[PDB]
Amino acid sequence: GMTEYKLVVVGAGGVGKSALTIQLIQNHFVDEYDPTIEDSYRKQVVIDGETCLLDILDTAGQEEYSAMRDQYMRTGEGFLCVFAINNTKSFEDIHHYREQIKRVKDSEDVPMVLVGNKSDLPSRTVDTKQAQDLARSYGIPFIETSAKTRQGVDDAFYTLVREIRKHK
Ligand SMILES: C[C@H]1CNCCN1c1nccc(-c2noc3c2CCC[C@@]32CCCc3sc(N)c(C#N)c32)n1
Ligand SMILES: Nc1nc2c(ncn2[C@@H]2O[C@H](COP(=O)(O)OP(=O)(O)O)[C@@H](O)[C@H]2O)c(=O)[nH]1
Ligand SMILES: [Mg+2]
Repeated sequence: GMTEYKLVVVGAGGVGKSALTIQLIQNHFVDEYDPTIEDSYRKQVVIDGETCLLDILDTAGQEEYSAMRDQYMRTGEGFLCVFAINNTKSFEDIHHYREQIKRVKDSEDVPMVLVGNKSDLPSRTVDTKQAQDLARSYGIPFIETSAKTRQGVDDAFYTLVREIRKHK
């Protein structure tokens, strides 16, 4: 049967979670997507010769630490932790998302990728070295993406699938 992988995209508002997801789903850049919409989207893809079904939850909205939201996030098999390379605050929020994932999955070993998005923009405030070093601190891959140009988009999502496969 076709394996389904449940991927969750997290990160500060405005980093490009929706734009990255919609680039994977539609193969089109969106400059506008209601910031409040949290939804899931599926796509069949071939990864390492295997056709698999990705189910991508594009998160949104305010923090909610209910038992119900925790149980829902625990359905995620792997997480993309996204910041924007021109927004320091988004990078400094990554530890919060990482800690919430560790908490809800009750594991220090959750499939995860650190994603530095908006790599097409000239306004960089987060050095690549600092981001690489954070991914090294976590023991996870780091991928530089642009939802606008498609830079890194398959690399980010496919790497996460490969991390889930290895965790199994
Ligand atoms: C960086 C902080 C603190 N400073 C203010 C902004 N902020 C902020 N804003 C908005 C949202 C989130 C946030 N935090 O965790 C989460 C989010 C949204 C995605 C879901 C997730 C991560 C995956 C595991 C769990 S489990 C659970 N119940 C969650 C929730 N909700 C989460 N943090
Ligand atoms: N240039 C550029 N803009 C981007 C990129 N990704 C997202 N954006 C823009 O950043 C803003 C927020 O993107 P959005 O996907 O709504 O972020 P979300 O709140 O994380 O879902 C929008 O205007 C997007 O067009 C990217 O890689 N490059
Ligand atoms: Mg969004």
